[PDB]
Amino acid sequence: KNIVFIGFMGSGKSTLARALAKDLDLVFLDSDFLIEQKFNQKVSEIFEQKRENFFREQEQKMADFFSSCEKACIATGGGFVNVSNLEKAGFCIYLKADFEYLKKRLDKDEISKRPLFYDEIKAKKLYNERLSKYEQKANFILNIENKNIDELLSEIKKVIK
Amino acid sequence: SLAKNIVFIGFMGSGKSTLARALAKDLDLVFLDSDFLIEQKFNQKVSEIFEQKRENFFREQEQKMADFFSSCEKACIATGGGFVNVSNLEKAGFCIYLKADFEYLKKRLYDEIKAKKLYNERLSKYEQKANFILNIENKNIDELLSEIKKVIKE
Repeated sequence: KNIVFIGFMGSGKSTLARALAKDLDLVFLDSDFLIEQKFNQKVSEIFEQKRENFFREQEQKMADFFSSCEKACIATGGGFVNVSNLEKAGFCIYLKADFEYLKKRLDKDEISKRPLFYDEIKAKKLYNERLSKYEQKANFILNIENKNIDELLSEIKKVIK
Repeated sequence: SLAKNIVFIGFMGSGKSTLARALAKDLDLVFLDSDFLIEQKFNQKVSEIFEQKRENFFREQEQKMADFFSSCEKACIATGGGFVNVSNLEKAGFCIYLKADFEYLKKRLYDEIKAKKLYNERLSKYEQKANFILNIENKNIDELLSEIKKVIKE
């Protein structure tokens, strides 16, 4: 029984999962951080060297891991939604916002994943391809626009009861 | 019963994080580090958590980590020096004690008098909770990995 946060870059998944973990006194896991720790390399470096498929295989390894662990609050990378058995990882919360809202911000934990000023054209295309997956795999969809962390935690806590 | 994980225990400086990480990469397993997980949850370094919240709070957090490790599988886990103080450590997995003399560890990484006293007090715990005692002195990473893989039959 874990709480899993999914969504695109800029959606504040790590920040929110960490706050909920501290608030509920649960373990905070971040798939990207666990991959970085395992290889002693930043996500950007892993992608730059081993390429796409290798990273996705490692995300699937984390998804398998999340499918059997318990009592965790888990943050996942933008492309994690593509793993094969995401529903087994726990109650999935999709942190949702429009592309224009997400593109103007970044979370501190995302600095190591890609360039600060990523290609917007390519990112929008990727965003549009992933919406259906985020929507379909979510157990709860939470629009995050113009909401502070306290507001988000309150909504989630309410949904959890 | 034991969770199907490998858990490295021992004093600070015994190379638990390094060896757990190398074994995880070698066997393509998940690498967990109790100190790093506690640091991530609080967005603070272990030293800061100890300074502000004090020892008991930190040990409580190590206990939550031990409980979590007992629930998961196929992980290679590094633990802090004081993690042996948790209850039900055996449930976290197959425990490997990275053993070395205090005088050997001190040449790797404050108050040596107090440190040796703490080292002496923990030895019996490391030894009693170990499923496998691995003497790390004078061994490089490849040698330690080979020795562990023979033990777990990889």
